[PDB]
Amino acid sequence: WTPLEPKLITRLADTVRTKGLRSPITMAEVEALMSSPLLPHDVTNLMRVILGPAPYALWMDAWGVQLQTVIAAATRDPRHPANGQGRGERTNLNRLKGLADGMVGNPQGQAALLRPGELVAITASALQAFREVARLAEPWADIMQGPSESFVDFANRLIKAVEGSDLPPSARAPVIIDCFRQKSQPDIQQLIRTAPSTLTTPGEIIKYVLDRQKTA
Amino acid sequence: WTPLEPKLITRLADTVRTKGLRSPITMAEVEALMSSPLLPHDVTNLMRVILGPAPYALWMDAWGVQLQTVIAAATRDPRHPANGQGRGERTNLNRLKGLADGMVGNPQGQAALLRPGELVAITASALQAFREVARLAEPWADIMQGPSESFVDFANRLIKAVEGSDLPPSARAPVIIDCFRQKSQPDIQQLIRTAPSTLTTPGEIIKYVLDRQKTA
Amino acid sequence: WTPLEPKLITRLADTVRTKGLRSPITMAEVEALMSSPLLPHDVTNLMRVILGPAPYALWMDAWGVQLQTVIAAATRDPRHPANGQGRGERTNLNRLKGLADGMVGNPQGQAALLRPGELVAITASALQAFREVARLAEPWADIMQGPSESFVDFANRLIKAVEGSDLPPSARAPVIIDCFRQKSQPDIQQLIRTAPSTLTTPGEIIKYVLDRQKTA
Amino acid sequence: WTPLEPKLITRLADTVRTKGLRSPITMAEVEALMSSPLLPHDVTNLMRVILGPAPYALWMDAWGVQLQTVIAAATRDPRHPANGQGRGERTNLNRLKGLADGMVGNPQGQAALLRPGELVAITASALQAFREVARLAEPWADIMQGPSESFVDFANRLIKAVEGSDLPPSARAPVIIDCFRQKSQPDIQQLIRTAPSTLTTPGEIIKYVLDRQKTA
Amino acid sequence: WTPLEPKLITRLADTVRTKGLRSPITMAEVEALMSSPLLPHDVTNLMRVILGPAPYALWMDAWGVQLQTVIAAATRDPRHPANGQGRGERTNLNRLKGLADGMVGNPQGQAALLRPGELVAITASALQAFREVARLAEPWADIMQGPSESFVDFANRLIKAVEGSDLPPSARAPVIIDCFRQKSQPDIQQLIRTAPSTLTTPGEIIKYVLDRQKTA
Amino acid sequence: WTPLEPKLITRLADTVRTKGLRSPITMAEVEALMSSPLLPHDVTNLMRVILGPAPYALWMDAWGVQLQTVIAAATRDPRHPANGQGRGERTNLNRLKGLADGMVGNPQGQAALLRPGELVAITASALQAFREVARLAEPWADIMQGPSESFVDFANRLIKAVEGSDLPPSARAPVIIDCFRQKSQPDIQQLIRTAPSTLTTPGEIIKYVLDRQKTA
Repeated sequence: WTPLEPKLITRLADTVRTKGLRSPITMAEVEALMSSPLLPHDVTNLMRVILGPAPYALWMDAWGVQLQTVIAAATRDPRHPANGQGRGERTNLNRLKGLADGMVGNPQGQAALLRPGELVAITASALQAFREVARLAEPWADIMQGPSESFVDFANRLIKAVEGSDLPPSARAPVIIDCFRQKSQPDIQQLIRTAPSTLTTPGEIIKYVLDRQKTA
Repeated sequence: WTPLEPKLITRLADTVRTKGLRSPITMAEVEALMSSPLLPHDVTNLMRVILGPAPYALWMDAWGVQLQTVIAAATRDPRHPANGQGRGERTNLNRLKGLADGMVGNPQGQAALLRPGELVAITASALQAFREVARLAEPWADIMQGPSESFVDFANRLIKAVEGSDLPPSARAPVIIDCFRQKSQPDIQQLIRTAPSTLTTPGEIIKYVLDRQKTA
Repeated sequence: WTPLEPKLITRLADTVRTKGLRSPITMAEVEALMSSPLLPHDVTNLMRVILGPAPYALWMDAWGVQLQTVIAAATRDPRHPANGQGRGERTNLNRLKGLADGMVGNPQGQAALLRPGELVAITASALQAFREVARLAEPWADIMQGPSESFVDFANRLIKAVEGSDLPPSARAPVIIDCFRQKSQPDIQQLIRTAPSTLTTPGEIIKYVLDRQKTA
Repeated sequence: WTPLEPKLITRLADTVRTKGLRSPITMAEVEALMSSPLLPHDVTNLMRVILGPAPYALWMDAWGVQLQTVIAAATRDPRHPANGQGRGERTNLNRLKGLADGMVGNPQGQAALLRPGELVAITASALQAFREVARLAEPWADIMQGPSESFVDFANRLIKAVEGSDLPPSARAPVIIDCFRQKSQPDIQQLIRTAPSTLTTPGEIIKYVLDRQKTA
Repeated sequence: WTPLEPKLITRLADTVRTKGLRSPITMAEVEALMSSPLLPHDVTNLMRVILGPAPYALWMDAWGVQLQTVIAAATRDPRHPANGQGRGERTNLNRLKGLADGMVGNPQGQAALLRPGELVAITASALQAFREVARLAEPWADIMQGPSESFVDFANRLIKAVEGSDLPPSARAPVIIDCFRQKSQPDIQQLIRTAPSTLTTPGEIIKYVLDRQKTA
Repeated sequence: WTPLEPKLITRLADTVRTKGLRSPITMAEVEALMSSPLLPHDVTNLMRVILGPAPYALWMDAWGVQLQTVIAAATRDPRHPANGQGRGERTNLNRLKGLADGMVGNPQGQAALLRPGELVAITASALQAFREVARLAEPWADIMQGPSESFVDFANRLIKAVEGSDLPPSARAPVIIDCFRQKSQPDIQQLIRTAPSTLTTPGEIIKYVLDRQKTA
């Protein structure tokens, strides 16, 4: 086990302190420090340092809930990269939260007994929990493209607000498309309307609009 | 033996000077500089440099107590990674504190005679002693939510004061909940009281209150 | 599998944030972080972090198209470094995009089953897709030297717009020369026209004009 | 072949951006990054990144001219550290500019076939070309000492304009002296005129004037 | 001979400038730069750079005195690691201070003729002289706890003044305890007096007082 | 040959720009970057970068004069560490200033042919020339110890002004002593007057005064 640099952690903590929890730069920095699969000890101490007390409580709750969903999916499929083939490799929440035997407080033993699939599942769970808490602490149908705003900024803002919302995963693309069509002030509205081809994906709409946009 | 960089030690000392002993960034930095197993000379000089005189005295006391607990566990189990199989490898406190023969003041001889299990035990003992002294050096039942204070600030302050107190670990969540219910001025009190669902976690209470709070 | 440093990724993300997608320094930095053959997981997370949402959608599209061209060339030649000799080693797009069995979400298994030729093909495809999206996200024949603008600023702007355009590499110097001659308001036009020597390079024209320019 | 750090290149590019091309700190930094013998690929990409488009064109021109002078000296002496003893080792400009066979676009093959004498000659040529372009990209006989200006500022400005001009090196000191005597408003003119000793160096004149100047 | 880095020397000089001569961090840094056996030239230039003029004079005096004590011990024992077996290897102070023939001003010749025992003796002498001058340049029995001062500040000040004084190392703890008992205004005096347990360490006294102190 | 870091040179240039040429911190920094023996190329470029045009002219003059004094001492003693035993190793000023054959503009050849004694003599000459120019560009008998000034600051200022003046080297110590006795306001005057021992050195006077000074 190798610990994360306290210099990077201090810089990330100050980033969270000045920019907040929800800024795209903060989420990018968290994704950066969430690159290598971390042990429960690492993520727990990281969130202890960068988050205040109340956001840390919220994050512990959300992390537990997401890990429980993961364990339900794991008991629903014996081919989980955290599981094994026999029943003796089934992964309990004590092993995920670092509470199992030989792991409590010891990061070396933790790194010894944990699986790489376990590590990546814990890491993805912690990232999703961070996203939930950030969305909770401090509206996609109210987003309009400003008269002076460019289209890539509007698309970034809209996709951010739609993906970081309460919609099901299978309802984000149609909503993003229909919001591109009805928002995005009438010049781009007519540009999308008069599309000789049928655009059936937000990426394709973005590419088309970026090609044929009125340079100004 | 290779000494730690005085640049890292100076940066850590300034971190302790500005952030304090108990900040999570400071504990992360200490864990960072506590990564490789250190010899008693290294940890002793490190604490001499980063800590003031009175915290250094407290830390010497706490380190001695923790090492004594370790030696009691060692005489309670002949399979300690610091011990050996025969009685001639039993580890005395003079060998742990660096006071044994051939070690006093000489880090090279120290590194020669010491075991890796000895080093990791000394290191873990020093880390626990640092935690104790940090918790000791610098009231939750007196915390009220001010008339103008927001709820996340009140929750942060309350969770901080409850977790940094003398309560057992298994009594913090019920106390935090019952303090959310009885403190947190009567508007939020009635908001929590009339909860159609049963809230059984501080994170869930915080989420509910943040959702249904009176925007003002 | 070893992950890329989040410090390098954070520095690259800030580079993309300040300099943009198309600057030569940004492309050099991407080439730097594109040195070792990356697994689909690595490149996917890298583009997720450094690119915004809409450029990331565009990049996913372009990467898919380039990988499809690669797979067409692969079915057009059984000697692809990603292919094998028999038909059982033919590489499907599920194996290139990391969607095949034993690879979805698991970078360790990914690194296990993938070929080095597969890795380098994926990497080159991702680099070409990044170039396409950068050229798409953000006109030389409309550039005139303003009445008050100096000549070095005009030359900088013109060379920038000509080299960052859709012209072939072998057509940039003649175009830059003929734009120096026809733009660059009639004082400098006559200064270049009455050149006793024949100027056959943009650098030589710039040097001549800087020597004989009307100091004002 | 090992590439130069993009961090050093970014720092050097920002140095060139803020200080300019001609500052002594910039030339020192270039000499620093010009320490190990670089391959044509390295120097070419370095100048592509640190220099703008028009200075890069000028630098390509100057580098070609200096390399041609080097090749003329090489055909004038068969004992060039780039040449060999037989005629089969004669070095063509395609091999110096990296255009020869097995080198175009490939830095590894470049490093394979190139000689150390070739590398140092290319490097010195590139440094001289950079100096020429820096002197070219950015009048002594019009410099007067202002009524309110101090003498050290006037001397600095005059020596700067005289040394950064088209005079031969052996004509700068007499010109600086005779400009000290005829410029430098009549109080200092009479102070230099009535010098009991003969001052035959700009430094001696500066020292004398600083000693006997009218404190005001 | 290899010189010490001017970067390390500049950092050490600024450390001495901000922290002073007597801080434990400064002595640690000096011990760091005093790791390899230095030639008289190195130590002399080092003290010339890091110390001011008057401390440098004091240090020259103290270094001479300590070297004279070393030479007296050397003439009192022919088995000095600087001496040899015959009388022709006896080490004169001109050879220690670098004043002997073939050494004055030349570090290369110095490194040639000097012995490793000579180097380590010179180095230890210089370190002891630095300690003396630091103790000399910039009262524990006069320290009282002010009426408004907290107890941790008083303990810090007292431990600082007692450890940075002329007492033997084995007499600091009893003095600190007996000064806690007789200073530290009568409320804390009575608090320590009525201790049901016997406190036999400054850290234990500090912990007890911090526990049972009158919150105000 | 290894060049000096442009980062250190930039920091030193900014130090000279803000603090000036004569500040003790600037002279300490110059001594730091003057630690290893530099080649004429290094010192020449260093002074070109850190000094303005007029101070650079003055410094070239002073460096030439000091090197000429060195060469006179060298022809006055055939045992110069730059000289050799035979007449064929006599060192000409073209070899010291880097103007000799095989050295003009080439630092590698310079480092090849130069002697270490040559390097240290050039370095000491350049340092003395820098001191002269710094004293010249922007009075010891006017120095008084202020009513509130400490004694070590007064001693530093006085020794600085006396050693950086036009006095012979054999007249500095008596002047420093007699200035300690007559300046240094009457409390310290009487403290030095009533010295039971005879103080015959500035260091001894400083030590005595620091011992018996009135703590306040």
